Amino acid sequence: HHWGYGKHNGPEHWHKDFPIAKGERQSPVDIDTHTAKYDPSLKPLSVSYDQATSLRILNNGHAFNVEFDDSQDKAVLKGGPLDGTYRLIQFHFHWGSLDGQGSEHTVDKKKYAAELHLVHWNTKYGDFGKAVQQPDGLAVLGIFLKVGSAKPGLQKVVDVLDSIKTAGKSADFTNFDPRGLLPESLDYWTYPGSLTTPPLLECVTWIVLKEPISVSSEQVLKFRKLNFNGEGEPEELMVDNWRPAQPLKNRQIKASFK
Ligand code: NA
Ligand SMILES: [Zn+2]
Repeated sequence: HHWGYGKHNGPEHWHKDFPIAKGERQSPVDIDTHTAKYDPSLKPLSVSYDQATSLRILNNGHAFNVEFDDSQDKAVLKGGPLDGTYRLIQFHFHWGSLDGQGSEHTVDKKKYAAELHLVHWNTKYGDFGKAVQQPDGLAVLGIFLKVGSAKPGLQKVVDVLDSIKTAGKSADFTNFDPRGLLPESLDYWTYPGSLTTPPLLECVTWIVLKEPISVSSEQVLKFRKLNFNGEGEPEELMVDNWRPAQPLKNRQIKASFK
């Protein structure tokens, strides 16, 4: 694709091809913890990932996605601010060239080393492509990563990255359990927003968990060895694939906790 994260095609340029970049409900945002409203009517999240079927891991030239079979209700998210059942389709990460940046959301302007996004679509719309056209079509669970102790359940992902180093490469990736990526607590903030890459559509209920997971310096190092380019093209390392925080405008971030 033409868009990317460089000097000449990065996020400050995206509005020329995708004018919704300057819309009213863009993501990510900074979560101001003292302005977020505790909402006692928000229900706990329900994460049902015991029957998840992972299929494939793909380098798509802007991140790597782990893709799941979403042809039945096997890995679903319900409850929280959601109405209805949302099926998991893929997860991916955003990360930095250094440990002090890489997350898309920030918490009181604090950046984390990386951010995991688990993407799910509302089954009332029948397929993902239809879901992205609706204001309640997607729910994305956002999880921050800080660098400290290794996360054992991430290691299977980092070990296959060698096989998808360049854009367009894919590998079989079966029997991966995404429960190994969740923090202990499911307390969260939620707001209405958008996809953070083109097409930047405003169809996302974001659910960002308060508790980060920790990963080791060696694990995040391995993300930084991937490439934005295709095989046999000049090497450009896949780092800093995050969009900066956007204006909150007329939105209220709600918290499930006090
Ligand atoms: Na994608
Ligand atoms: Zn993302």
